[PDB]
Amino acid sequence: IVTQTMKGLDIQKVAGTWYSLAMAASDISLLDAQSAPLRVYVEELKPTPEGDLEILLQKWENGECAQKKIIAEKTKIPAVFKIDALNENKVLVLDTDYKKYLLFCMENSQSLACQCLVRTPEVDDEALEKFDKALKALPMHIRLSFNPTQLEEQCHI
Amino acid sequence: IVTQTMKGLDIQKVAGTWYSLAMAASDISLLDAQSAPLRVYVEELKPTPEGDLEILLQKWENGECAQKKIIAEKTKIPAVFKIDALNENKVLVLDTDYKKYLLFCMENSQSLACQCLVRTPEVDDEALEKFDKALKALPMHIRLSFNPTQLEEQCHI
Ligand SMILES: CCCCCCCCCCCCOS(=O)(=O)O
Ligand SMILES: CCCCCCCCCCCCOS(=O)(=O)O
Repeated sequence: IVTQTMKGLDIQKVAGTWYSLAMAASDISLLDAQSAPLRVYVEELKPTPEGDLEILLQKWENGECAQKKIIAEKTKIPAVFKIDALNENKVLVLDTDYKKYLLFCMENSQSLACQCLVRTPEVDDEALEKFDKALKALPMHIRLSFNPTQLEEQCHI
Repeated sequence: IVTQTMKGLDIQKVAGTWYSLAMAASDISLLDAQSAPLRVYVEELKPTPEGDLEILLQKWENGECAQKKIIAEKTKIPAVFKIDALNENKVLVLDTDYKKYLLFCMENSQSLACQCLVRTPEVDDEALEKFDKALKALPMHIRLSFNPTQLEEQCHI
């Protein structure tokens, strides 16, 4: 569904701390519940030398904030990764400047969620504008955004 | 907080069937849960001859879809009503053309939710555009929108 990918992505340069400033999804149920399936809070990106992407995130599960470690494997397209789990869901990097923001989407094989990641716990209106522009023609039906207090809390409490 | 109100509103002309096509709120928790406090689905508006506004709506409460009947009392401002309940929360009519869409907000005394109401169970992109433009500088952190199937179901299941 997503036909915006970043050209010339250097995955080594997305390494490090990120904050999930905003998220949106195609179906309300994907982000609705506190333990909704795609309601995940990115902590850190850890590219491997081989160009795979290790992802640390938090997820509300079974009544508490849980730590998760995800491996997204590289594909022939630099901006597209495949998560090794049941149905191989794709991670697509739409746009980044490495030092401030990164926009990405995840999709199955039809559900879709996207996020605006930022480097610091601040509301970046410019990054949010790029996020909303990118989402403009994607079929989203839920959108969440977080304040600086929430961004410094586990699972954005 | 809301400083957009409709000039020349004729409340008699908003009477009848409406659909809650989209909703947004200042705090995620106001719309997050299925039984969230401001997650309400408008059914019908029934102005009184005296210019008060009877509101029929559905709300998820105690595990099921419940019917509610609300009276919003008129004030000296044609576009502003006061709901007779605990803390007198204000209903503000931002914009309408009567025959297609109506944009309104509800606020306490600081929480805020707004909706885009439409006359028919169809996605009205133009009405949604006006909704988003109106919300642009309001401090919203959650937004939901519904599809035509959902609009024809109780509590938008
Ligand atoms: C540039 C990449 C940005 C991060 C990609 C995030 C992928 C998250 C997938 C979580 C799936 C659900 O997570 S799970 O732990 O519950 O299974
Ligand atoms: C032009 C006016 C548009 C409709 C106004 C809707 C006001 C809804 C307030 C519900 C409060 C919560 O509802 S309650 O039944 O749980 O108490």
